[PDB]
Amino acid sequence: RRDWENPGVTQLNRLAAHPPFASWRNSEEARTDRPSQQLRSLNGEWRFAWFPAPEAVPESWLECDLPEADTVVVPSNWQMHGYDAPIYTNVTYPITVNPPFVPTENPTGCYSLTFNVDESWLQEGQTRIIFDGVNSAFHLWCNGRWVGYGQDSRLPSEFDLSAFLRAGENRLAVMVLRWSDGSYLEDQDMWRM
Amino acid sequence: DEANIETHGMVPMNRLTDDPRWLPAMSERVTRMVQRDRNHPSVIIWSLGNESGHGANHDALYRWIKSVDPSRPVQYEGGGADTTATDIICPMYARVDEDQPFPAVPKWSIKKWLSLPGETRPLILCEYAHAMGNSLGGFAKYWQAFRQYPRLQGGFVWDWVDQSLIKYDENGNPWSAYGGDFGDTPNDRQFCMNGLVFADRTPH
Amino acid sequence: RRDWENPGVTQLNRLAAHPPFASWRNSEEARTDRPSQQLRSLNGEWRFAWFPAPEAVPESWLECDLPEADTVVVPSNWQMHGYDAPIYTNVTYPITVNPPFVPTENPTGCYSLTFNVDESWLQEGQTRIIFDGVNSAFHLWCNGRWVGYGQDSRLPSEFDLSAFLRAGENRLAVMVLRWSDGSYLEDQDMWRMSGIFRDVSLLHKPTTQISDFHVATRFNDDFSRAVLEAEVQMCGELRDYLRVTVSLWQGETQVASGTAPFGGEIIDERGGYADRVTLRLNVENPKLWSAEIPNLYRAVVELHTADGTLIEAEACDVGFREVRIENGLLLLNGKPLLIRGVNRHEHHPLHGQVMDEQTMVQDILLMKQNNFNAVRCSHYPNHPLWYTLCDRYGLYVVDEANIETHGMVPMNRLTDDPRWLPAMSERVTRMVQRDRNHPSVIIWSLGNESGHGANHDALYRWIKSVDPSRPVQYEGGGADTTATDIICPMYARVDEDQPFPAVPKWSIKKWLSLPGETRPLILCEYAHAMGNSLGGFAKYWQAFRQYPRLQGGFVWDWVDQSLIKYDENGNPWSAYGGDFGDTPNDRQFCMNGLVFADRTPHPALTEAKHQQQFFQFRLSGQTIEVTSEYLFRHSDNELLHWMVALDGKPLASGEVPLDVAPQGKQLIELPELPQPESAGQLWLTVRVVQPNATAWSEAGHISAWQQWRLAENLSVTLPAASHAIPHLTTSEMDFCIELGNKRWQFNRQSGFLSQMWIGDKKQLLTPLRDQFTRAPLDNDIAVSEATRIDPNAWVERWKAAGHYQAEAALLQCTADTLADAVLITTAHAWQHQGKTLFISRKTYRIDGSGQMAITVDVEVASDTPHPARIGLNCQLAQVAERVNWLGLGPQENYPDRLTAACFDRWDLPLSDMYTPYVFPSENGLRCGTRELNYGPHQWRGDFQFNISRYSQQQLMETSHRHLLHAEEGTWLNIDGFHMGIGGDDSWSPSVSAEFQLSAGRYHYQLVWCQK
Ligand SMILES: CC(C)S[C@@H]1O[C@H](CO)[C@H](O)[C@H](O)[C@H]1O
Ligand SMILES: CC(C)S[C@@H]1O[C@H](CO)[C@H](O)[C@H](O)[C@H]1O
Ligand SMILES: [Mg+2]
Ligand SMILES: [Mg+2]
Ligand SMILES: [Mg+2]
Ligand SMILES: [Mg+2]
Ligand SMILES: [Mg+2]
Ligand SMILES: [Mg+2]
Ligand SMILES: [Mg+2]
Ligand SMILES: [Mg+2]
Ligand code: NA
Ligand code: NA
Ligand code: NA
Ligand code: NA
Ligand code: NA
Ligand code: NA
Repeated sequence: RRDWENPGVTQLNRLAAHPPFASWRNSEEARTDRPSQQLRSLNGEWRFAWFPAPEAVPESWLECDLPEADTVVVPSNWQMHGYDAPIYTNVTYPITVNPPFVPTENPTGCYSLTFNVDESWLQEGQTRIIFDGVNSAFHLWCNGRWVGYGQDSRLPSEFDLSAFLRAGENRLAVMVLRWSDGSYLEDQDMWRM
Repeated sequence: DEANIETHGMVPMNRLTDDPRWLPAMSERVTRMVQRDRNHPSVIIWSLGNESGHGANHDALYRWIKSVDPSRPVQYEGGGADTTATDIICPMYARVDEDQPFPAVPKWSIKKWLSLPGETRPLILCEYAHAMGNSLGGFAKYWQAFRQYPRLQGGFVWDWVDQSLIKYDENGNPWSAYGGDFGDTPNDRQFCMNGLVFADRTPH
Repeated sequence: RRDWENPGVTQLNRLAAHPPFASWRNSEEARTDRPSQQLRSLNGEWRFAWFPAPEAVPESWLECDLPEADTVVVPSNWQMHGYDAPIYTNVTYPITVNPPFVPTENPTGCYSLTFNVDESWLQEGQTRIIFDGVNSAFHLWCNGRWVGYGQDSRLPSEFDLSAFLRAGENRLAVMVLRWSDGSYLEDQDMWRMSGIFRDVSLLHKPTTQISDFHVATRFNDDFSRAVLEAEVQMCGELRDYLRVTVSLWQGETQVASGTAPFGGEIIDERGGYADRVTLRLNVENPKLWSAEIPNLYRAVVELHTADGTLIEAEACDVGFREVRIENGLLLLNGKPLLIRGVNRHEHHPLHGQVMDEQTMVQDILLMKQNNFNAVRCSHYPNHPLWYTLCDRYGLYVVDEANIETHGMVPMNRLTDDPRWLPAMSERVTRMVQRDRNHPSVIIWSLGNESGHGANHDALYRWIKSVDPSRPVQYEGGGADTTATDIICPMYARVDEDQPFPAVPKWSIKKWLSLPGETRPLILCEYAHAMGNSLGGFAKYWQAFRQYPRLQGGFVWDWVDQSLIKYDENGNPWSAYGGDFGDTPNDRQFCMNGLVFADRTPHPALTEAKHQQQFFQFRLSGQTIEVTSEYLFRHSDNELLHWMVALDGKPLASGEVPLDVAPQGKQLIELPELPQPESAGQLWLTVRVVQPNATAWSEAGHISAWQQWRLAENLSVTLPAASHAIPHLTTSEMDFCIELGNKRWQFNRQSGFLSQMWIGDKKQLLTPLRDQFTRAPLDNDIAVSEATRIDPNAWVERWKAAGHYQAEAALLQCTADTLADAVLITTAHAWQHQGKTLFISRKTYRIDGSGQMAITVDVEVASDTPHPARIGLNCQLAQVAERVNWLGLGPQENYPDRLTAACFDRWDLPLSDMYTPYVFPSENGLRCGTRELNYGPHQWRGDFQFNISRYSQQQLMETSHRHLLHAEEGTWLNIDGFHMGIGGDDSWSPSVSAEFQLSAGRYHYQLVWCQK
């Protein structure tokens, strides 16, 4: 559906926004702002592959790692890893002004991660994923199944993965678009990454 | 705390912000920020975004926040720095004594701005003293005015740190790069370095 | 994708909203508002198939017609074709509340149409399809290719089909979902139906086109000068040779015209709109628009080239008027309005929610004829033609966004939620974009019964910012929130407060003066006209006229939402909630109108007409002072007719021309009042008559009336020497009286007049007995229910007290002979669970003249609920053609709803004495009657009465009027006193104290004699 060229679609299946949570299961920990066993970081080494347009991404990637991919640290801006150039423009948009469309050549970063989930997390309750910043829009898949979509590169996008994970290893697939209708609202005088 | 909404390159600047079809998208940028950050005491003022002109979408959103969170003023500089979508006169680069009477969106001397007919709001520059390179000349003139005039309550210098990026030479030595150094074009060259400090935090 | 369960997706590929377009290619056709060849109707016969859920729709349908489909007319509501049941639910959602999901079993209407498209429409320009109304959401395909999706059942959804059509035959496929996330914002109190219920059209526009236009009119201080400002926007390639001309016409006279190339003034640091232009036209001494005189001009907007070639033209009717709130008063053209309004849903008894011009005109005419000057679009934007009619006939309109979430708990659950902001914003913004050029719209409303949430505040400011020309109102959350410029409560009473927590409904007089309050107050709904209702209506009007800031209200509501059903024999009858097997439902709550579904008036309508009159009168001596409540016009189509009568007999009358300026006064001296020959009360009646026909009335229309008693000369003339003396015969069981050919029989064990004969003919089917109850009105029932009794309702109070079960117990039954008459004396008690409820003491005196004087003195225990009536009743053996009385009439009237009735001698056929309210109840009373004639009988006194073929017992046992059967004879209820009917609301006790029978002891007397 080209959700990234439609300002009427800024997200799909995204959870409501709310103040920082950690779901402590010990009140003392909450008092002192100690790390919470219920809030896990997925930061570190992920798999990534760069494509010139979303149309160039292979279906295979939904189910298995692309052997071509590289291993890189997340969080990161892919420009800083050399995959494409960062652009420094002040006022003038970096893409042609023709809202809400974007260029056909739209750099797409395919990120993926294989990670473990303990059954305890799945026997009871809700397991959600939190992406604190994704620039500029993206689709998310979990174990090959599509989960949702998000825009606004500067606020967290959260999705309920409860029904998508299984105990043990799991695989996330995140397709990140460089430009989207959200870019029309992101013309700050700064490097475009 | 400011909404991630900036449509500077549009012509005119409020093309999208005056368009109801863009109300939803804008609305999520403002509402999701308030829902996320409203319990932090350090946040004292909400901003509707930056350089996106003044459109009806701004008015709607300014009201939304006033309704949901009366505890903090709302400001917005677009459209002249003193529109109906701002509780604070918050110009960018208005001078101390010299007027710059641009049509539609003049930048009055800050001392004069406070007293235009019917005006009563406080004035805090959202951006002033553009610290690009060897700059900050006339800084003391702002400070003297801030101290003399009750309603001149200060401002936010533009800006903290140079947005220079590191590149490596043929010899592998690093060097500070700016607009156009990545093959990027068009680009705005050195305009990305306006800070009081170098990208590594050494002070200018 | 399931876009119908995602409030974040309210449409896909839908074009921007804009004012009504026709793409004329000739300016004169645009000026005259003639049919445009570029705007085609696709209404007529379509193909349709009903499915239980979208999942059952076969894919073949996208490409070809399903053979099982039927051919039906569009627009239509598929329920009105019998595919599924329409449901009548008031507050409770018709689907489980689980936002944003809808049931899986979701009735889906598959509509399709095979139609031709001319190559000329495709060779150049843009061809779009416009659906003015689709309930509640839909997907569109064209020639098997998907086009887009849309929600909001009350505004048009348009899609560009240029790239999907081919010259010749084409096929459209529309899959309409009964339920969608949109339904959560469509919980209005009305039948829940579905379908393509408003027009379907194809519009051809040039590639370079007018894409929007806004017209504003500002004035100098005394309205003697105006500036017409028309902002025009374009779509397409900008070219220096393009031009816009806006011309203004007053009939055939060109008043003004201006032309300019595109390119607006500088807006900000980035410039201005190169694709827009504003034309400014000066108008001297404009003819102003109001509901009083709806003067209109025509604005024509031409997009053309420099050389003069026209590209296209758009146009609208313009009314020069200013609406502002100042100093706490709503002003129109600088004068404070008095809104004589009504809420009007779009409803037809045969077509459901589909509207037609004929019906709209009929409504407007009846409205105007009944002295209404305003209408609230409860509770969604109306069919487009409605606005055009209001502009031209002259009605002030409140345009209201299609947002109602009454069923949520609490009411603002969705409106205070940011996630619902987008969906709500579209309902408001798209309405304003469509209707902002209509002069008849004077106030915008944010919707209805959706609590008060931050989304309202956001949208209130949006509107204030885009269109400063009209106030914004909204009742939710307590009627006086930060989202409304007008205090606009629903069912707040005149003097009585109802202090509900959080959202109290203060007396309207008190509300105005609460600490810090300064706004005007106009009720968005009041005087709920459900069944026999409108009691206390004059109390509102008296307050409106006395308090400047009380600026009127919108009665609830115009027309009963009954639907037609056919019985076994194919005969039609009026159905309400539950009548389609819909459950749960809200039964008769869908019928609250001043008129029946077919436009015939209910009696209440006349009370509204009289209290909403535009002339007030006072009497002093032979001086009648007429005051005009018009703000703008002189009384140039009015004469005053006066007539003086003695107890119904005309003595004199005359006519005087009315010449009163707006807000002025006129004194008329009546000529010397020749005495009169006879005892009796003289009565003066005046009527305002319009000699000339108008766009909304025929010559001779009566627009106002008033009465006064003049002198009275009490009869001091002692009767005469009775020709004879009646004889009394006593027996163990009875007291019989004989006089000439007449006989009266009193049963000694019951203590009532059980029979009366004229010659050998019995006149009674049931004895004459006291009656203290009435077949409960809708207002008496209120929300009480069988499966859930409301103990506070009047009907339940009376039931519980034993009023409908109490049986008469004899205390005394004696007979005495006097010199020229026989006197029967009786006493009875009515008791229940050993308590004495009522005691009735009577005397019957039968004299040589054959007149039977009945005296009745009743005691009502102070602790029993005040009774519905204190009267007598009986079933007469005969049936007669007419009913003739000297009392108030001619129509039905009750104590708290009798201002419109006039004291005179009325004569109607018996059936007119029965009011066919769909849900039967006590009805047809006439009060203030001094003489009643039926067949050979005459009753004299000062009483209220009803007479019909239906016993109260029947009326109370019967749910629908079509199931009533004439009983033998005629049931006559003659009351000394009758309780008010109430109506401030119909879900709580609403009869004012002053109309309750709480005096404890009552006396009344009547004379029954033969004619
Ligand atoms: C250069 C002006 C027209 S825009 C000016 O440019 C600056 C460059 O650092 C900053 O981005 C300012 O916020 C902006 O107002
Ligand atoms: C019955 C009340 C609690 S709600 C009451 O119901 C009416 C029934 O006609 C109307 O719909 C009013 O708008 C609504 O307030
Ligand atoms: Mg999008
Ligand atoms: Mg632990
Ligand atoms: Mg496994
Ligand atoms: Mg900028
Ligand atoms: Mg350059
Ligand atoms: Mg939806
Ligand atoms: Mg309701
Ligand atoms: Mg029910
Ligand atoms: Na100061
Ligand atoms: Na800069
Ligand atoms: Na008034
Ligand atoms: Na109703
Ligand atoms: Na006249
Ligand atoms: Na009944």
